[PDB]
Amino acid sequence: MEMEKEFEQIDKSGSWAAIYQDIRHEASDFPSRVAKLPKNKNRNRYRDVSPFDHSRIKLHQEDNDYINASLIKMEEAQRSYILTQGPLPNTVGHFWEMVWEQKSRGVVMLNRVMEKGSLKCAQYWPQKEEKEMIFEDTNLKLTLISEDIKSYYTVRQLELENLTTQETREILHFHYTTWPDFGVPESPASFLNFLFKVRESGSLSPEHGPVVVHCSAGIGRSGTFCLADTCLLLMDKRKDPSSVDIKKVLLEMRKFRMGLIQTADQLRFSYLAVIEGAKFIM
Ligand SMILES: O=C(O)CSc1ccc(Cl)cc1
Repeated sequence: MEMEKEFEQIDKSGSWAAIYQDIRHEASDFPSRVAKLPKNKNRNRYRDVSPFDHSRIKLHQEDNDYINASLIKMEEAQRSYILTQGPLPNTVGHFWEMVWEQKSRGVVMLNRVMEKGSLKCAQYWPQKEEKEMIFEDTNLKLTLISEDIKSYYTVRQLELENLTTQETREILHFHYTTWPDFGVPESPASFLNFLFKVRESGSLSPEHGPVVVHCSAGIGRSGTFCLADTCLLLMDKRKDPSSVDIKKVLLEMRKFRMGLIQTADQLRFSYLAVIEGAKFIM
C-alpha cells in the first residue's frame, strides 16, 4: 500500500502495536559473540543492545578492537551510517579514535547529556574554547572552535588532532536538543529541519566516511534518523515515489543493527516524518 493511507488507517483501526510487533517477529538475528566476551562487558551501556559480528566497527589496535557500533550500508540508496551508543566515560577515547579512523566528517547526537534525572552519555566534547580535551589512551586532542545555538538544535565546529602524526581535521557536531523526555515530538518539523541541515553540510556524502549517529542506546531515536533519510532519498530516486515501503526499509536496516525503532510511537513518527518531508521536498 502508498504509506499515507496505511497511516490514516492504522490510526483509525489503531493497530500501531500490531504492526510494530510483526517487525520484531520478522527481524534478523545474527550472532554478537565479540560484544558478549567478558573482556568487553564494561564497554557496553546495555546488556540487551549489541552490535552483530558481521557489521561491527573495529578499532585499529592490537589491544582490544571492540566498540559498540555498527555499519549500516544501504545499497540501493547509496548511503552509509555508523550507529553507536552514546559513549561511556571509559570509552570516550575509543569513540573519537573511531571517528578519526573511519574518516567521518559529522557526528549527530539525538539526546541530552542528562534526561529524566540520570546520565544518558558522557560529556565527550569541550564546552569552552580555551579548555581543550585530551584523550590519553588513543592519543587525540579535541578543541571547540565555534558554536551556533538555535532553538531546536545546536551546531558545533570542532577540531580533532591526531597527536601521533600532528594531522588535524574539522568535525561537525550536530546536536538535536529538544526531543522530549517521554514519548516522541508531536510534529516532525524541527526534526525534518535538523535532518536537512546535516545533509547540507556534506556529512552524509560519499566524499566523506560515514556519519556517526547516536542517542543513548543507538537504536531508537538513531534509527528514526537513518530510516527517514533513506526513505526520503529512495523516493526521489525511483520512477514512482510511492513504491517505497518503509517497513521493507526498516527490516533491511535491521540486518545490520538489532532493535532499530524501539516503540510503536517511534514507528509512527517515522512514517509521519517521511510523509511530510515527501511533500515539501517535492
Ligand atoms: O559505567 C561507567 O561508569 C563506565 S562502564 C564501566 C562499568 C563497570 C566498570 Cl567496572 C568499569 C566501567
